[PDB]
Amino acid sequence: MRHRTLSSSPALWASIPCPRSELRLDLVLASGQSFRWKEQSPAHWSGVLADQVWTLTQTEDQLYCTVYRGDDSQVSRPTLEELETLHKYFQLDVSLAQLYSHWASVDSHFQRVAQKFQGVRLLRQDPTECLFSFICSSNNNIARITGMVERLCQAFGPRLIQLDDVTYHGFPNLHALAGPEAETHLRKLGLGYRARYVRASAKAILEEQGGPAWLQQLRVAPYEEAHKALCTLPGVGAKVADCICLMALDKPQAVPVDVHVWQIAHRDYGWHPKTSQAKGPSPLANKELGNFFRNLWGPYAGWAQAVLFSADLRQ
Ligand SMILES: NCCc1c(-c2cccnc2)[nH]c2ccc(O)cc12
Ligand code: NI
Repeated sequence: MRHRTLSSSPALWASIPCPRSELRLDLVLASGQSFRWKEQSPAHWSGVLADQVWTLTQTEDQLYCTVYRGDDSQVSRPTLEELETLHKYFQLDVSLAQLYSHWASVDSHFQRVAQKFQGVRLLRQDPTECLFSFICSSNNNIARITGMVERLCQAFGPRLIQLDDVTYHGFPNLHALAGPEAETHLRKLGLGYRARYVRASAKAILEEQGGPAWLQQLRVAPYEEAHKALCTLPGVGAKVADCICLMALDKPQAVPVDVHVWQIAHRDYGWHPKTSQAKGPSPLANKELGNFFRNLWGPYAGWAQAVLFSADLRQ
């Protein structure tokens, strides 16, 4: 079986009304939110959503998708429920154009960036996948995380399907990452020190918190409670926790503060720590800077900063 194109097999694709100002696949799918999408052919993005593989492409006004179900399921267009899953994945109920104008109303820097970089929105990811992805993110770039995640999924998760030479796996369950040889194997897969955090966090969630239902509870808890709970996990501090809050636990106000956000705040906003005394990063000054951004942009500050990240990844 081959990766589909809109030309190859137009009968297997469905469409979701979606303007380019609401979503640009190319500024979202490989801009360091999910690490599981790859443009296997030009303008066609393939990756795994929940134990199914999808290919996505778009026109100026339409999002086209096709689904591969794997197990000798006779090929067919996406069902309604599968299309709802995708609609919810891209959080398309939320108007990005209205958010853009609201941020721009208070921020002339954002206003200039947003001209060129429209359609940057936040995926709504599976908490398990997002958590271990961002554990892998420490001192790491998107390309290297992407490989670590692909090798992790091939080694520990269920095979779904092969298309061309790419074999697609589901993200593993916690119990699979918690096992006695897991760290050893994960070091063999190139994760380094991060192998220890992966295994230890899997074991902590399972044994201390009662399994992945805990992550669903964090999704309904308040931002501040979810963040703090995540920071109890091995390898998860304020930055990683804010990533997971923003991207998987429905906390749009979470602003992950790292060196890159510091540089943006200083360079582009002229920000310096007020209350804090540190000239540079510190847990307190990092907290202060996240508060600065929420004060500026509002309850969707995490989405705003995502535009600036995506913008910066493009030269
Ligand atoms: N300030 C950037 C933090 C960050 C994001 C991110 C993407 C979109 C929204 N918010 C944060 N993705 C990453 C991937 C690797 C990495 O080393 C850092 C990041
Ligand atoms: Ni200065």
